[PDB]
Amino acid sequence: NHIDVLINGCGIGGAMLAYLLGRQGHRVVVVEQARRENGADLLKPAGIRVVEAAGLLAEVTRRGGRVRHELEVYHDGELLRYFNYSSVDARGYFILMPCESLRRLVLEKIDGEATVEMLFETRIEAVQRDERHAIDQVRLNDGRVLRPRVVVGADGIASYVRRRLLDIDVERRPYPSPMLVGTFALAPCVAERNRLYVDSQGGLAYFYPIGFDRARLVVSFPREEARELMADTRGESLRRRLQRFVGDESAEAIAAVTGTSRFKGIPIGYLNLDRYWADNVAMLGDAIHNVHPITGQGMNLAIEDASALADALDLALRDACALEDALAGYQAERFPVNQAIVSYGHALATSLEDRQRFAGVFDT
Ligand SMILES: Cc1cc2nc3c(=O)[nH]c(=O)nc-3n(C[C@H](O)[C@H](O)[C@H](O)COP(=O)(O)OP(=O)(O)OC[C@H]3O[C@@H](n4cnc5c(N)ncnc54)[C@H](O)[C@@H]3O)c2cc1C
Repeated sequence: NHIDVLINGCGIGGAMLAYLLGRQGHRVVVVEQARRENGADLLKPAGIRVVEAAGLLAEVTRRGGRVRHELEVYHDGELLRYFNYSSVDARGYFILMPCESLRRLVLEKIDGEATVEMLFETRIEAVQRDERHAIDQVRLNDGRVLRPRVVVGADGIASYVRRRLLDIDVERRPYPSPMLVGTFALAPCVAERNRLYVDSQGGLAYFYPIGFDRARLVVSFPREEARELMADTRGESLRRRLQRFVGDESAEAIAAVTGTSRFKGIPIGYLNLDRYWADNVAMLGDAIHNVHPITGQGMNLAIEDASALADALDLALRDACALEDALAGYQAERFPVNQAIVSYGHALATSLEDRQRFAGVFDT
């Protein structure tokens, strides 16, 4: 019952890590509380590099992923910034791909990896540590006992591994504006170009295509206004509010908002843990950092962490270096990258209303 890595959580980060480790022939058990069976949509160049390394890039666009290289940002109805991400660098492009679509693809690949065992509707019950304080035994709620060299927390914003195995508590810092996302019919303007709108009253509306034939609309307003707008389920108050700061180019996208019933809240946190690991326990993704969803980077960073952790763990598992050195390496690589986006998200979210401050944040 000796295994190389026990991964808690089979979200996008956990799945990507399991697949990358499995491809190397490491013995992996993934534990997921939910049945096999909504999240972020964005892959940035660094995330795309991981996907490309995994041999998955072709399948991504085959399954409705969209390559893009432009963004317009409006403030109070007028164009504030236009970004061409590929103007200097041909590989500057980003990809829009639903988290669930990418995860399903990765799970299909894991299905073919003989050294990976995925356990759904399963959870960690108890752990045992050795005299060196490394976890040496883990019992699952099905009665399964495993002896892993490494335990990984890929278990998201409420990480059991963080809270219970590492006994880390995280202060919460709520924001005054929620963010919500709904899915609608795809208007030609949205198929054309991603457009983000914000206003001096704290409104935000971001329209972008998703999959083959749908569009997302991500919105944010101060809490009580957002409540009012969502309460009018036939959508009239929301369309009217949008019309206040969203210009004609997106008129059809506003018209596509036929109701509010299917809007979903998005989690908003602010975190970058000072330690990404302790003993033989490492964490990735939302377990170690929470970025404001205005950045779009929740999935992307989980994928970037997974790749860096796969590299570090591969080295430790091959005995190319001590686990403690490998994990220290993982933190050194990832922490400044994750930190920069956490800071950026908070700066963006808090500067919305102030046009030049907001523009200032974009430039850096
Ligand atoms: C509706 C919605 C919209 C979102 N949109 C945005 C956005 O616009 N911009 C943005 O930046 N981010 C967004 N996100 C966040 C983004 O989806 C996450 O940051 C991303 O999924 C993080 O990946 P992860 O692998 O670290 O964690 P997760 O994808 O959360 O995966 C964690 C996995 O661990 C499992 N798990 C948890 N606890 C246990 C346990 N005790 N035992 C076993 N398994 C466990 C969970 O079931 C889950 O499968 C959104 C999230 C939601 C819910």
